Amino acid sequence: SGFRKMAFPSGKVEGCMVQVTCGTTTLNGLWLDDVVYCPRHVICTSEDMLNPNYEDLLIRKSNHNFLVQAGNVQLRVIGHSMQNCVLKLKVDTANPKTPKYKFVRIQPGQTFSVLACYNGSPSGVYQCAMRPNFTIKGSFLNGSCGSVGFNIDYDCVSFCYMHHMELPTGVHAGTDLEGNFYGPFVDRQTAQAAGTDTTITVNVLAWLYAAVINGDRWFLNRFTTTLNDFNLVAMKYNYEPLTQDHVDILGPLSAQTGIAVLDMCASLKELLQNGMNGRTILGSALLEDEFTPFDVVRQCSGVTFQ
Amino acid sequence: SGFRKMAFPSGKVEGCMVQVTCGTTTLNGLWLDDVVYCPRHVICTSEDMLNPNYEDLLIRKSNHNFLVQAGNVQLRVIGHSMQNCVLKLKVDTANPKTPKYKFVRIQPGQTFSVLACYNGSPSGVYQCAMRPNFTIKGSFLNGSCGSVGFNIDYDCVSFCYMHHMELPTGVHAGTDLEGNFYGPFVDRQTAQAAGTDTTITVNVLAWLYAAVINGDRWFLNRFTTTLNDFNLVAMKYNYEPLTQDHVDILGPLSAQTGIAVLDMCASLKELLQNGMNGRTILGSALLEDEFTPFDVVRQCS
Ligand SMILES: Cn1nc(-c2ccc(Cl)cc2)cc1N
Ligand SMILES: [Cl-]
Ligand code: NA
Repeated sequence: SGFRKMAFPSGKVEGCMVQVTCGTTTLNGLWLDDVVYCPRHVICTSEDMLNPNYEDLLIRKSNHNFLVQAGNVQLRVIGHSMQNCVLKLKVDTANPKTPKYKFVRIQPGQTFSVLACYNGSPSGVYQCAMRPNFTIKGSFLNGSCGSVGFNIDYDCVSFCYMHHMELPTGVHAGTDLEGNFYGPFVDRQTAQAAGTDTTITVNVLAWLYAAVINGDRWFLNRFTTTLNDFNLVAMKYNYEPLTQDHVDILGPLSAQTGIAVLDMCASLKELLQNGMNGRTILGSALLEDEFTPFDVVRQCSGVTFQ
Repeated sequence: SGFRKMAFPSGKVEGCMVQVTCGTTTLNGLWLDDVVYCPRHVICTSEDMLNPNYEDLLIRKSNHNFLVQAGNVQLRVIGHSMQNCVLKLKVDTANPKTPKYKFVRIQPGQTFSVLACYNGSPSGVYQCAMRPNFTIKGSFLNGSCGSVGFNIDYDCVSFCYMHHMELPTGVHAGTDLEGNFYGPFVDRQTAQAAGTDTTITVNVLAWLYAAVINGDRWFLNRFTTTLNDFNLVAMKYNYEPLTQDHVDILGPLSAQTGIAVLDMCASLKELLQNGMNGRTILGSALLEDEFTPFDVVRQCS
């Protein structure tokens, strides 16, 4: 029994984290086979960052300007190039700890584990959702750029996030590992803001199923509803639309608990319209939306990784 | 910026997890140097749930009754001994991945990470606190026994918890790595029930200091309190007493924020009285008690 916000075991990614220095700037890199990946903004001074020309800044650098430390060992940079907003540093040695891995770009609503790192050294691991507004509500201090986000699918690490910056509201923005930003953001010091965010409806539902599975059942009711009626309610409360695919994805949870997705939707309708009336669900007084359907099944079935 | 329930990176513990089988029972073991640690109830049969005599069950076992699998590899058991409620299986290979480590018994309110595992393989990592009633609010399925809790301090892993059982209320009980149970619990299936649980007041206060550090001040007020008046109020909300030790421990965070500890206590008293009135604090609509003073300083710097 029990239900916790849970990250993937982070060992396979810890073995890939290195320190990357360029001039006065230190941040983290991801060392896989013989390439170290990191944010291309590592090459900027504070004035460069105001309006960088990255290709120009880069051609003036050469390999020896990139100091890469793996633990206490130096790696030799033998090539450098950019792909979108990530720098790729070719090094003279493949990472003997390279896991089975893929670069995957995730969808808003999907969750992943962040391995927060400082000076190449892993400091903490936590679970994030990619918000509908393409930010993440991370926890990062200066030095954390280049920390990565990932999922594990059997024994394959799917890397999905590299940290690049913090926005003025204190939420975080970054790229996939091919350096495409999530969201309408750019790597430069200019005025940027998170858009208004919404709540991830299918995840809230998954979490209600998790609550039922763990014995927390007070919010269930005799009613059911339709997608169209419920989606009207979601719109009014700044919830994402629920699609048939979401209903399909929640299928197993509906068969297992005896609460149909639209039966649950009627519980959620009532919760949005009336609140919790002093009660909690799985220990929370607000509706949690950072567990996917897959997260809830995984944790309530005990799947493992090697 | 940001504030998250964050766990320690788990890789140093992952390379210590093994599967231990005795009879028809499989659970997890922790392999450090040439010893595998696991709950002694792995030797119980369905008859031995209620009043097992562990010394009598163990003397009947030989080394080869214990199967220990590390990844794909069988380890050879060359010795066994019991210490309190843990079994220590001596094996013929020292773990090459053994980290720097120590065994530390923690006090209620302390936090630690748990590497949940099944069949010797890690499932997930999350953050827990030792509740005042010596249980933990974990996430454990059948087959999770022998999963461990830990902190990591400058590459040294301090193992503080081994998972033994789930109580009827859904909360969890276990031992330190010397095999002594936290709280009044025993490894028998006889009805036992956790003390009424209470909120970890010193941690809530730390977390309110984290909220101020991250830019949030709406819940402060112009008042202060004596320590005794605070405790008189807070125990009516099932809050643990705040001690002068706790007041001292909050000294650094008070200094950093400029809010005296007893002034923060006054803000907490009002919050218990008023609720949050539809506001949130660090993204929560409840007061959070699973961050220690030390956690807050490490996460906020
Ligand atoms: C001088 N400077 N530069 C930044 C910045 C902005 C966006 C990105 Cl992606 C990376 C860094 C913040 C400050 N203070
Ligand atoms: Cl302690
Ligand atoms: Na219903």
